[PDB]
Amino acid sequence: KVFGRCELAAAMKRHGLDNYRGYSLGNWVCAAKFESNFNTQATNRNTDGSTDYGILQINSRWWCNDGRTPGSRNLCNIPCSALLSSDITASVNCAKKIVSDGNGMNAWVAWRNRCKGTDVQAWIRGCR
Ligand SMILES: C[C@@H](O)CN1CCN(CC(=O)O)CCN(CC(=O)O)CCN(CC(=O)O)CC1
Ligand SMILES: C[C@@H](O)CN1CCN(CC(=O)O)CCN(CC(=O)O)CCN(CC(=O)O)CC1
Ligand SMILES: [Gd]
Repeated sequence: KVFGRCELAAAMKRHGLDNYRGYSLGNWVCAAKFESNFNTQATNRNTDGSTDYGILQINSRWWCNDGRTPGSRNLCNIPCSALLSSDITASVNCAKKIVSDGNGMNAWVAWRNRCKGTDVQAWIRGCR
């Protein structure tokens, strides 16, 4: 599924991302835009053999099982394919674990480089 900006903002709000560990909703919408282009089906392979999955590009190295990242962890206890779902529940629940791990949203390279220190409110401006 390719989300609209306000559609995704509303879904992320409903699942409790707005102000989660102090990150306003616009941070999450900005991260999703540059990580996946709001596309739940986005996959990107990393040089180490791990893959990033879904709207927030969650890494199979630590967070999910794709059966092809040897000696990887599955800390969200999900098949990586569940992160490609039109329903962002799994992605959101797993993202809550990552952002909680001490590094906050710096885990998302696109957030660090393209969202951090910007007017992130702009990403939810106009949405009901
Ligand atoms: C509502 C319109 O803005 C939709 N838009 C109309 C054309 N726009 C005009 C403009 O953006 O001022 C120029 C192209 N636009 C640049 C950009 O948005 O960054 C990219 C495509 N957009 C992406 C988006 O807007 O979500 C969809 C089409
Ligand atoms: C052409 C316009 O799109 C100009 N735009 C500024 C005004 N936009 C308007 C809008 O997106 O409706 C609001 C904020 N915008 C939300 C979004 O893009 O999803 C994020 C910043 N954008 C990133 C981009 O557009 O790729 C920078 C350029
Ligand atoms: Gd924009």
